[PDB]
Amino acid sequence: AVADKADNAFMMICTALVLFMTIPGIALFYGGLIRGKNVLSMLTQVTVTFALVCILWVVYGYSLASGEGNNFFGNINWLMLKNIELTAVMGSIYQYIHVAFQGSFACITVGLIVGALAERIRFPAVLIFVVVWLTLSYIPIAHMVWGGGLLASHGALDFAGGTVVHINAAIAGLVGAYLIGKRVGFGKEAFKPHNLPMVFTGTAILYIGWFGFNAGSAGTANEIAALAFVNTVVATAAAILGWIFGEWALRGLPSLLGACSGAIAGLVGVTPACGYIGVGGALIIGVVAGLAGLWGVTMLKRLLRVDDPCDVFGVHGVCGIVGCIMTGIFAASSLGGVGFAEGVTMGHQLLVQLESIAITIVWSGVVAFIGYKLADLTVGLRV
Amino acid sequence: AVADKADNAFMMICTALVLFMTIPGIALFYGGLIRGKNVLSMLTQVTVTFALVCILWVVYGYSLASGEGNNFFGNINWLMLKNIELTAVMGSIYQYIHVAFQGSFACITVGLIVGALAERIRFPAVLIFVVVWLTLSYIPIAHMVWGGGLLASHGALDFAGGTVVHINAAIAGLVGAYLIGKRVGFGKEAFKPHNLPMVFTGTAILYIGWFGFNAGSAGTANEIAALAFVNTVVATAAAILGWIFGEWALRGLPSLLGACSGAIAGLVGVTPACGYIGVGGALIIGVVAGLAGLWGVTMLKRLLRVDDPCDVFGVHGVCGIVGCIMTGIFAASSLGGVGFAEGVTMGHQLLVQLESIAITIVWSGVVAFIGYKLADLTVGLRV
Amino acid sequence: AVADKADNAFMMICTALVLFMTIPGIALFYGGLIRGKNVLSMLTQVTVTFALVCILWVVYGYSLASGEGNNFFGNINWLMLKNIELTAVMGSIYQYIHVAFQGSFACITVGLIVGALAERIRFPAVLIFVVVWLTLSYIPIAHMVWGGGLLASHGALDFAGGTVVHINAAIAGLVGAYLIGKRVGFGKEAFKPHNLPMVFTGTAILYIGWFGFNAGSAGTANEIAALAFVNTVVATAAAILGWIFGEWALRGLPSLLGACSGAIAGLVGVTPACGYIGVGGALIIGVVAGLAGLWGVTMLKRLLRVDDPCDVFGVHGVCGIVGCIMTGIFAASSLGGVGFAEGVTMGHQLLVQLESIAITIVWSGVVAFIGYKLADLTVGLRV
Repeated sequence: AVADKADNAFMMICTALVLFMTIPGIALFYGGLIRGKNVLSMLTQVTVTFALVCILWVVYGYSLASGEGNNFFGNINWLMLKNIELTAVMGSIYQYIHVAFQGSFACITVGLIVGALAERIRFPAVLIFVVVWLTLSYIPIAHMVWGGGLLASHGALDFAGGTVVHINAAIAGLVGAYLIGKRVGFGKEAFKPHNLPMVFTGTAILYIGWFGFNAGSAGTANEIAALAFVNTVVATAAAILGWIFGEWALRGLPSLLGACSGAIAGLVGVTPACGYIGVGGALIIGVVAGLAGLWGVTMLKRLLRVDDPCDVFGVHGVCGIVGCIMTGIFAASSLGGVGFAEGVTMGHQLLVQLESIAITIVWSGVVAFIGYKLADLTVGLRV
Repeated sequence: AVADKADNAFMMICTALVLFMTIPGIALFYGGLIRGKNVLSMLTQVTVTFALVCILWVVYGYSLASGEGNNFFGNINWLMLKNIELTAVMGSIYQYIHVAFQGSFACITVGLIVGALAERIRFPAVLIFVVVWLTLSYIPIAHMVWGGGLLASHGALDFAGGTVVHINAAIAGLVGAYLIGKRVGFGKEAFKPHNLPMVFTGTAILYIGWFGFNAGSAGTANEIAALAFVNTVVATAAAILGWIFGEWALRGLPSLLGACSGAIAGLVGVTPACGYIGVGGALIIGVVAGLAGLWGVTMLKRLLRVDDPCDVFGVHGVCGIVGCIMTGIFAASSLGGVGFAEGVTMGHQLLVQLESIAITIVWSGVVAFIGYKLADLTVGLRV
Repeated sequence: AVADKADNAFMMICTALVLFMTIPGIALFYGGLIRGKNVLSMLTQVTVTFALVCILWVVYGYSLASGEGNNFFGNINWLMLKNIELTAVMGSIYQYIHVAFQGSFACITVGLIVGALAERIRFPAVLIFVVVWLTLSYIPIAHMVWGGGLLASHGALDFAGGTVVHINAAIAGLVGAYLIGKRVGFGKEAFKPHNLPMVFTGTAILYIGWFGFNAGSAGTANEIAALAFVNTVVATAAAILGWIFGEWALRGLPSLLGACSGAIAGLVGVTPACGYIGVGGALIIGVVAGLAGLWGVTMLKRLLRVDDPCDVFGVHGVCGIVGCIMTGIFAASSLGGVGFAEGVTMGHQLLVQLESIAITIVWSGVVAFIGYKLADLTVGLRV
């Protein structure tokens, strides 16, 4: 087709915003959650795995994720972007922009995992994990949801990655936390308050970059991007208030960490729904995502019993799940949503949402397990 | 009408930039000005009130600020954005983008106040204040200036919010500082130098986001946005140099805080003028705003006698006032400006500018007072 | 001509991104490399010289850099932007946007120098240096490369400033480090690890802003901007891995500083090549730039023998040189590049690249020397 310069402009900036989410967004976020002694190692691992993902994406990730193929993966006709004319158009933008935008999603997904596990995993081991998990979990899932694969064929609703990014990463991260133990030093049982401003800063950057993430998923600076933008604002705000409210009634006082976690919970929750729901649905998904996130990290604390950066997966996993399910409800026009596909009823959509969640959790869990084992058996996992 | 995708793209990014100003811009700015013990509380309050404002804005703020009504407020036909088709166009962009862009302005305005007072006001009290002040001061004033209200009917020139945002917030903030006392610990009489890099970082983020703030106010990626962009660069630079020069001749040495305050002074000063003046006028308003800001904080120091985050209101108020008045002068074509409205002479424009300033100061001062009293009488103000 | 709003939108945001690179990008970058005692002074100098450059740019920098004239400089027909209608179009955007975009390049270039030397040079002395060097080195070189000057007439390939920005600044910076000594306190021989997160944050911001820097140099949100965007991602990633690999085999372990330096090396390296090469060429230039950068700082360490912010010039200079030369190779279509100009062979292009490098190094070195001497003779250099 023909590229619309406005969309090209919008999508390259949105891509920049998404990249901003990982570098330095996620890094600053986790930087404030981990003990100073491991921050440098974590930043190094986030930076290098980010670089690794960028390369793997252009080499074959894009071709296998977005190339046409079967229900689980594409092809290798676009290795190193071969056979893609610079003027090739995907949707209403130059395919090259589509490559970068999609590549940035792969980056933040990996960032979510590495940023949390970096401190407990050997450097070479994380590299092996990234290669395996990106290649066998992210790419297939990305293809299944956005590459016209399985989940897409079933009509799974996931505007910006509730499954591909959040649930996908949350599971890979939780398995990592399960397989790799971590020694909590004395006095380091709770997140250091003095470092919370960095968590806030990371949260803020993720929030800002998330607009490129959510609105950019419209693929064009149109009314759907506008809707996604507004829902992102509302859902995030709603989740902050919801989490803070739940925390207020649960602890008698709100906390900075709670407010930030709430922001993330709403961002994760609205991710799959932003372009399919109305502002009213965004507010509701936001409040629920915030309360669900609080519930989620509270449960993780019962297991870990200590503040751990991996608590982040509790928010991404739970809110990712909540948002994905809620999308199946609020996508309805009766609720101000965009509507379901042909012959689709809310009941059927919910089931498809559950299937997507189910498949993502299992697929990512298995691939991650394999990834961690391969790393362990080769160079050794735990530091 | 029909939405121009280029403008949609421009305005959603500008909205992201403005949101960036509050989260984390203003938070980092104040974070570096307040004692470490209250930073966490301040960040929490900024985050939650930001969330609160985002919600109140979509629920009724937008409808009452931009809906058509009388000279002080709009209507409630757009509660929760009801009756607004996704494809509805406002100007040359989708109305939904207009909602978010305008909502982000409400957010930074509230951020300016809360970021400075957070450390001295009870959490629940700030929430009550925000609701009251946003609803009764920001919304009406926004409607009066940008919603076709009173000030707009009189031809008040305020491109991006010299009154709606800066003077409005400056007054609400100063009243707060007047009503709510603060105990200055020993050794905490001056801003901690070690924390100045965060003030610089906050300033930098405000500066960058300010381009979306000023240029985005053009409502379109046109020559007016270009002008506003260039004037923002120039006025900011001019104010930095002006403040630094004034500080150099007043103290024998420039300071980081002075350079940052200068940047803000120029940003505030050019805010109402950016799209109506020439680059020459921007440079002049910048130098004057910088010197006026220095004068302003110097006077506040004579009253407070101690470094206080509320000194920020001195810059916003004074430079806001200076910029608003200067707009009435440099908008003239003889001075390279865009020109005055029909039958308008510089003398008449100045008077209208003064009236807008006068009305904003009194309206905001009264509403803020009421807001603080209501909060005090209900849950208690001072921590 | 007629302005394309999409391009106007793209270019104003790209300009914002480039400005973001200096404020706070470069400031945070250097902030983490210099001892806390001089950070405040450095931030102040970066902020003020940034302001100074913004002003000098609008006053005469733009007219002399982009105005039509001879092979070394333009004219003064655009002083203070006089004679430039607001609706004047340059390329496909409003000239005013072109002014700001180009002005932001001048800002980051000066930022690269001041951020590194600030701690060792007197405040008034840096101001004098900036005026002299910006006026006599940056402007002429900018005119020579982008103002249709000498290097442009010879067909020098430099998409975003390998010479104008990086080599230009690297030389001016190295001369400064050569002329101005610095006392290294005991225990301050190596960069403080505790401050590395700020270097990472600065690097991240430079990286994100660099997209506006590289892609924006296309002057339009077209396929060339898309290519530049993708190459920036790839080259940066490749350089991170290359540097990290070289560091791993050279020291047995990667470091955060190495990963960040690698990012910069790739960004600098691809700068002149991004819009002329293929993704394959970007990856190769990236790996080479990363290894070359490591080699470069390693050599500087042999001379300085201590960690010094000026080591940054080693990366910009070397990678700038490497990227400029490599552009002459990978611009070839056989290599997936865009192709050489008329009657141009790779061999001839390489020579022209070398000439541009040669001329830039000498021109900047001489002007900087003069600048530092004038400053020294007038107010004194070293603090």
